[PDB]
Amino acid sequence: RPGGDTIFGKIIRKEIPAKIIFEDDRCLAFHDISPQAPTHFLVIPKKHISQISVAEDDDESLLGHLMIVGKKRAADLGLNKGYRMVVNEGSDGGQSVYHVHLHVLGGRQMHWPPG
Amino acid sequence: GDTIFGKIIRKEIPAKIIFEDDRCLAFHDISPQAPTHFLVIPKKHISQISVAEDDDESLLGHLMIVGKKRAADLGLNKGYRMVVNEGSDGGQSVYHVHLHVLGGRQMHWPPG
Ligand SMILES: [Cl-]
Repeated sequence: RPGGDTIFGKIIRKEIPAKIIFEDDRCLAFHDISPQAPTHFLVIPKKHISQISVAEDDDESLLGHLMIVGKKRAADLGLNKGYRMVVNEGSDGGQSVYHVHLHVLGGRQMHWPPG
Repeated sequence: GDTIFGKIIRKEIPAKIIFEDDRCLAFHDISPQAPTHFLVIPKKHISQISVAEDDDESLLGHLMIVGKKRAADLGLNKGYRMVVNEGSDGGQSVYHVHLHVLGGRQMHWPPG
């Protein structure tokens, strides 16, 4: 099945419910069920890429699209004071699901370091 | 409005440069928050991700591909975290778009 069988692949195919914000032919934005900020959503490609460390050179446009969609959805959600975008890679990055995802967090002051 | 990152791109002040191409520059952060902490920045002056244009999409992806390749070159085989900060709530320190790449330790949750 297209997208794979991680929870994110299932969400892409409407097999597991999610609170969807935005969808286009390349990606999907939906709210994180364990939010770490007052607003916390994910932008994922529909194409299955397990982790950023294995993304291909020709995935540049798609990865950039995640960020453009993230910033547009953040504006649509009224995050007018700003936000933080995060991609986790692997164990040290805290990556929970092996399907590439961009976190977008806002609605409060984010702190430094970023974890 | 120019920034300190513009000065770094122009080679007017030093930084520990890791990689360069025709459209971006990667260099170690002067205030590292992990054993490895570097930045990938576009040479184009985009002040913040919120004003990035649609035509900038593949350039932004290029920052991430460069970041992941440099992370591998720097031995971050256990993983890493990529961060883009926007505005005051995001903690953005310089108004020139920059991708942070942090690793060499366990990164924690929440991410700030
Ligand atoms: Cl910053």
